Amino acid sequence: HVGTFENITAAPADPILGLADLFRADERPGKVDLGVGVYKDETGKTPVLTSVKKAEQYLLENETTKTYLGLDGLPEFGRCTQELLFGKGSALINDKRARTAQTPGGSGALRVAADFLAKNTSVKRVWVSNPSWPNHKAIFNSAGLEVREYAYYDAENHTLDFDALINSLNEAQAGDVVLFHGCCHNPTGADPTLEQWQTLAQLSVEKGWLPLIDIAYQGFGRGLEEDAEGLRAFAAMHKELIVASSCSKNFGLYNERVGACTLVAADSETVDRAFSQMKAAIRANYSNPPAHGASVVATILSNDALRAIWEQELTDMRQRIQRMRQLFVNTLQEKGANRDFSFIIKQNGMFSFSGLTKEQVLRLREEFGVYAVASGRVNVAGMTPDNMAPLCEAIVAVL
Amino acid sequence: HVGTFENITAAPADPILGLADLFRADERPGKVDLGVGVYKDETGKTPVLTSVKKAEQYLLENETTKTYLGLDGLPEFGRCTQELLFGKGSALINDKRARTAQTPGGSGALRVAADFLAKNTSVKRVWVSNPSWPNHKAIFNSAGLEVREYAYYDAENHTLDFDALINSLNEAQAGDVVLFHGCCHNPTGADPTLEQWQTLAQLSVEKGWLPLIDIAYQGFGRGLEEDAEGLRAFAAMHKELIVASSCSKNFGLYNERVGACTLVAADSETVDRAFSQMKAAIRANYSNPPAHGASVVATILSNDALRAIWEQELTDMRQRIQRMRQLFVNTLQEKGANRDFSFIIKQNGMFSFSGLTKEQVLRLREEFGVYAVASGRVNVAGMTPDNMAPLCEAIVAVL
Repeated sequence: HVGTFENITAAPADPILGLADLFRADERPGKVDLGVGVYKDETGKTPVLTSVKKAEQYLLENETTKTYLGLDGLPEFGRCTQELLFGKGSALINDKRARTAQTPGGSGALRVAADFLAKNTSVKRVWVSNPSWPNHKAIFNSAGLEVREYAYYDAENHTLDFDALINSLNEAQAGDVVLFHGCCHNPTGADPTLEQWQTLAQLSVEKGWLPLIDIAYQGFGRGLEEDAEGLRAFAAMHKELIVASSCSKNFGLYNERVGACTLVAADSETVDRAFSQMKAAIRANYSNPPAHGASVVATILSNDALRAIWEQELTDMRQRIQRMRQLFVNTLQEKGANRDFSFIIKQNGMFSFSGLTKEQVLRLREEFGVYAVASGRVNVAGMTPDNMAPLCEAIVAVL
Repeated sequence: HVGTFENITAAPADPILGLADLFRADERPGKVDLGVGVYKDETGKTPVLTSVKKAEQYLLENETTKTYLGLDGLPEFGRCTQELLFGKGSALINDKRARTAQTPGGSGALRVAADFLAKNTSVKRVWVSNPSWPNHKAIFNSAGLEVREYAYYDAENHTLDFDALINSLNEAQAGDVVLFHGCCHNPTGADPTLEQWQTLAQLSVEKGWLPLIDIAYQGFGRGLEEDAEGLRAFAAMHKELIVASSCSKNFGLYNERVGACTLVAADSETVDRAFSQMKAAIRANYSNPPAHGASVVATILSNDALRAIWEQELTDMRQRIQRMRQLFVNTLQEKGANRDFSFIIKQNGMFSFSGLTKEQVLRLREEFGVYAVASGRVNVAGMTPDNMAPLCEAIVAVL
């Protein structure tokens, strides 16, 4: 009997992982990694938030059991998530039109959403932005859903090409899913204005798309409430919505896998039937979600003083990111960049497309020890007042 | 446009949940819940282990980041898992034939296995015991794999009907997966002897089955090393294996979702190829596993003092269960049960089929506040010295 595994073809190697290895082995003292995928503070660390440490001590001191949570996780975490997303006092919440399952990260929410749709609806196609967040295609394809891309970013001119966006969406059919990033578009940082969100929401009602909002950076854009405006514009207009949310970045809980899939339907009965089937999708997967991270979030948000410490931490991160965005543009100019990079100050979150070609990216690594990903995506949280000048000199030298 | 969710049908009611509802609204003081799915101590609680609390204190003091780990999770947790399963000095480990991905529970492991097999192999069917763990079917079916049942338990006579077992497996084709519970068969508590494990392993090699060992109770049967005998008998004989393991029960870490999927192939290069595609299955699912629980486990297993504490805790749980099994049988006898329940003393782990009819189970609930599931499965960890007499009196009354 030949082995069942004997003829398996290896998955292609992950280029970013190979880059990370190369960086680790790089002995040049001037190296800088702009290709990283998480937040980093001014010292180049990704620390545990003090609010999180305090919450963890509280749990250490007060938790008396690890017995299984239900399929939908910690109820208080679901309530806190819904309040963050829709606002406390939302008619949506009051009308009991929303149900939330705590999931292993926003990624887990996306997969749960995909399995639920594939098994319980006629959805056959999910639309994502160009450029896309690479993991979306893998997740949706895995449930048998086709993924198509709509027009979004004008890379030559560094804008969200809104007219191209809405025209390209004419190809989306009633009952297709259309996925939008809630704020801090990953990887461009280019977000719809509120007026644009309202136009998209109206169009979605007219065409009959089911909107899916991926929101993993609430609070990194302009603020907690402002970053939810687009989601809330959709929520005001639609009978139905799916939200895949994450606390990986805004609570710095990446590896604890804390997020949620929220369903919204026309009425309480409908969301309840749908939610019963989403629970079935969970039962066939990882069964119930990991408690530690969600418990931390609930513990922070439920307590006035702790919540205050966390919101200041979040504000700190957002403002450091905005500072590096401004310092990057100003230093490029100072170093005599032969181009305008103002689009950087107009973009939200830690990621932007630098507009560098793959050849310039390669040159940046080999010659200058400045690491970005092949697409030219840079993480501005990889920048500091101390590494900014040489990094920008390098970029100018490559233009 | 009409809604995507409107025509969704409500999932069938979850009887277990409904029984838990009933139990909670039951205001009677003599209640006894034998239907629970977790360990309970002599006071009826499911405590956090002392070794776990100590480990969590240490992580609170020491952790400086929660940034993402790789798709396979924490390397040290993977190694500690492999040691537990295969033993120190395993030729298989020495030959670099195994790879382990940390997963959200044994459930996550089983789903990761299913997706990996469906996408990368010609496996069409997974064989499971009659009866088996309730969630197996949904998990494997979700990945597109047919689930078939093999003969296992003789309910009238309370035995593992081994001849029926091996004859029923003649129907399993080369390349099919055959799933065995590693120890403490859930829900019968009836396990193969070592000799029967060896016979099964030989048949498997001759027939060309791919064995999958589902092990969630290592340490609850006879002891850590003893409970691995069956898995190791398969390991000795096979070029290929899959193990889905769980720390939910032996570490009391249920809600932290800590388990693993381990692949074994003929050699290192082959398992590398296979494991790379397993990682791809993870990436399309929840992306990376939850750190807290696995970190706790690695912390405990890597420290001699802590490990000794945990082992004593595990021994205490195993022995409380064995003692309740013995007390149950002895108390039924002296309460004049019209039947022999001696089979209970021989069985491994917290579950057995009581052999009670659904009429008797209903009557136990309605008249006596004694709760079991419809199948008559009981969890002996729901029994205590203080509740044993009234419990056995009720059972006797319904016989």
